[PDB]
Amino acid sequence: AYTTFSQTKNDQLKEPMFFGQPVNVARYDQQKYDIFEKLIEKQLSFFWRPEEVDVSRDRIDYQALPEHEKHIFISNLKYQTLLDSIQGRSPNVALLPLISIPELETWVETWAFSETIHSRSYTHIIRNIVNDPSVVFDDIVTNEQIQKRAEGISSYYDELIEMTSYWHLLGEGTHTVNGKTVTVSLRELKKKLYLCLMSVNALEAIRFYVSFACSFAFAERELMEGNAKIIRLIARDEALHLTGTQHMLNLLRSGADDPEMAEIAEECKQECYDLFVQAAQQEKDWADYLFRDGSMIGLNKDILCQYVEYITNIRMQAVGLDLPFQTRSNPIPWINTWL
Amino acid sequence: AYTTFSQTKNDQLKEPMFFGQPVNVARYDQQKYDIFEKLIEKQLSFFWRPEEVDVSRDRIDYQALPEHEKHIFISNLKYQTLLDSIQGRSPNVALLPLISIPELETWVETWAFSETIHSRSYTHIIRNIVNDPSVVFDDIVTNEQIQKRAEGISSYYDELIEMTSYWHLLGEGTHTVNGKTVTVSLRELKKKLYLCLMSVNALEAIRFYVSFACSFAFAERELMEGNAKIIRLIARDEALHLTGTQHMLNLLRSGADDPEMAEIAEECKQECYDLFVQAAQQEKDWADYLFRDGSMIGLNKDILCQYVEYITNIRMQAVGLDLPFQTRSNPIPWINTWL
Ligand SMILES: [Fe+3]
Ligand SMILES: [Fe+3]
Ligand SMILES: [Fe+3]
Ligand SMILES: [Fe+3]
Repeated sequence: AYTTFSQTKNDQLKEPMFFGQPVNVARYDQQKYDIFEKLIEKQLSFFWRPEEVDVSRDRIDYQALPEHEKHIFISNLKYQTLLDSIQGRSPNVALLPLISIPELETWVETWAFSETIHSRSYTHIIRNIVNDPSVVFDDIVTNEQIQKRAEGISSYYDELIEMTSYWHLLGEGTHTVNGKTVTVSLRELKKKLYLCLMSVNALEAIRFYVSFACSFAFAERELMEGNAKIIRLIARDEALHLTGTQHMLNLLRSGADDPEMAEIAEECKQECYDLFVQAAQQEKDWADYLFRDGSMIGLNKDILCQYVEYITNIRMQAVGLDLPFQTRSNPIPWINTWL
Repeated sequence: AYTTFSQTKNDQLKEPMFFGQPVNVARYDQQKYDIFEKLIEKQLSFFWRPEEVDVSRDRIDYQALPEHEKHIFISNLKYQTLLDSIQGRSPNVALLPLISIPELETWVETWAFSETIHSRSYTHIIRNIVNDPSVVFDDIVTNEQIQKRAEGISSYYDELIEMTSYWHLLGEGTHTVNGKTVTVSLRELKKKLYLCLMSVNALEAIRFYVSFACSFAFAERELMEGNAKIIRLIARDEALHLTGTQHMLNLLRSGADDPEMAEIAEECKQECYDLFVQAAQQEKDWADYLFRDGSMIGLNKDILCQYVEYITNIRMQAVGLDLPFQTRSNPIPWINTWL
């Protein structure tokens, strides 16, 4: 069913965002949703290379950090690398096969490209602060606390792609596979898409900004400044990324794109809320691991958990969800200088 | 079977290029094949925006062209747009799911990103030379001569992806689907990959350079100079693209990556040769359409067909194939100024 160039001459302005006729001609003179066009332009205007940031000073800082402050910084840096390793590949393998409008197709691909620059910047930092980078990269796969968030986040992607395959190959209806019962449903497939986008919105808008705060806390003490300068560029990119998933969710929810999405977006509003909750608690439990051996000036388990609730409320309000925590003010306002 | 983050701690240096364990951690301190790393760096170093090229002068040239010279330029520009519309999305949807080494995964994604810039540049040109861009973009889908090359090139992609889905969901062996006989084979799946890469190598290394010559022929007469300046940047990118598919083919063929690929690369050497032949003839027949209503100073059906054979020999020699045409010198040496 899927084609890398659909031969039908369709009006791309009336196609839905997802599950419509796959995009054939890539044109940029017209947009159904002009937000994705200007996200492309903003992201292109922000193009930066990791190597233009001097991280050479961060080796001295890192060796001077006490062992627990090393553990805080390295554990936070490894989580960032795991996160954008998944964000490097997943938007292309998962969203691209489903897009039916050209402006969104290009943004998803530009979005994923920006994540490879983020991934390369993490290598740049690691190479310049530790003696053996292999130890860092290998722990990312074999860290018990890291594998928890890793397999949960990827499942929203994998379940979408595996069901994408059943749909492109069979279509709707109940099918038989070696005697097994396979019932492919379009509503169930787009149910897995909406949830996936909700998960990715929490990843970029909530989980990553927890790490930014941890990275800038070192910057506030005038430590790991090369690292912080890079995170400043990552953060400015992340703002575009969460904005994109925000409009995608709101447009599908409003029924203007797909009216069938409106009913599905309400039917799964509970599990969307519950997803953001589990993500927030997972980040709280992560702070217990970060400060397992102690804390540092400007950041501890308590202060960070307040920033989790603070940012979680904001992001959930922008996607039309109810707030799960007390409406409180910013516990670390110094972070706004870096954003 | 596919996962956006494989949880096994594997030595990414010993993984094959394709069909191995999917990449988990994205690291850039080490490379199995360092060619893909330096292709990433070169492509990043070439980053350019379509809008920094002044095409405003090309509207006057285009309106001054006689009707057949309009037809030559517009037909060539539409083919370029069709070509890079497919190259915008296909490398991500088709190759990325199969890559098992991080340096190749990122290059495929950077490669596809550069193609979106190419696609955006074609819109930039079209917007500035014609009154109604819709007529141009709509003909790309509904052009009898364009649909010929369109459905042929995409088939190498689509057949690979559709079989990718059967393999990730079932694995090797014979399966039953609603009573139908489905026999998934790993050798057959990687047979469709090698051929696909051969097709994409001809696309970028042979078909596109036929269009470059047509575009620079206007530049030689001092016409459509904004257009030509952009094609200069496209061409410099295309050289990296064909180089990447060249190493991918040679490495698989040599058996150093996958020894099983070596035997398959020889077993399908005939259909690889035949594929490059059909592509060359398709480009020749295209020149009959380009110069259907007449020719122009510096380029006609005869001269272009000589450049087809000339470039086809070179590209086939670099992928270890036999030469199908007479070994002759460059018929349009002025093109080297633009490359
Ligand atoms: Fe990122
Ligand atoms: Fe991001
Ligand atoms: Fe291109
Ligand atoms: Fe290319």
